[PDB]
Amino acid sequence: HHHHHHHMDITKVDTSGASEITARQDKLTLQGVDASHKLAEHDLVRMNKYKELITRVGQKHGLDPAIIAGIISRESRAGSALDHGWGDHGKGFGLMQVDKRYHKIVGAWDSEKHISQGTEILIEFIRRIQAKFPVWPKEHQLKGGISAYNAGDKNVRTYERMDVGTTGGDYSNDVVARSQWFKSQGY
Ligand SMILES: [Cl-]
Repeated sequence: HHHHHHHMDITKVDTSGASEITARQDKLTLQGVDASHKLAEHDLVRMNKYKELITRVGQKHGLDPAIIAGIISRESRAGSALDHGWGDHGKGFGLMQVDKRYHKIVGAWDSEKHISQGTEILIEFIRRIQAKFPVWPKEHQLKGGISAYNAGDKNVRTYERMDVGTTGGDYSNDVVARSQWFKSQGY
């Protein structure tokens, strides 16, 4: 079960950005990729507090820090959406919303240890999609892995419609677009 995500490049992944449902969280009139970019921008000042940690975690895991930032923006609005680190049902923990029912949580909610745990979980989902669909373009495997972070690898059943069944019907599309935006902010 070797890992092999070292060729993946977030800049090559196609995206249609946020759905209307997702855009409404900031009452945006923007749509799609534009909306994702604005959602990300709204989280930038908070994200920048964590940028040094996010960068270190990405480097330590061979993953683009911008992807980690995209996940954090989507999962927790860089902490703004959380109550002492917890999601609304006390199950999701931390900037990346690790599910305490699936994992033994580690670190404070805003810690490097936490960000490493969420990042490892994402990296494992990427590995699984590479295993499940070994002939796919790596861009599609990366996008599918991101979708699986929200919906599980079991939700990735076909090449088409990957974000069907994800929260908002747009999880990987939105995360990819936010990640690209953070990359252009120097993540
Ligand atoms: Cl929750």
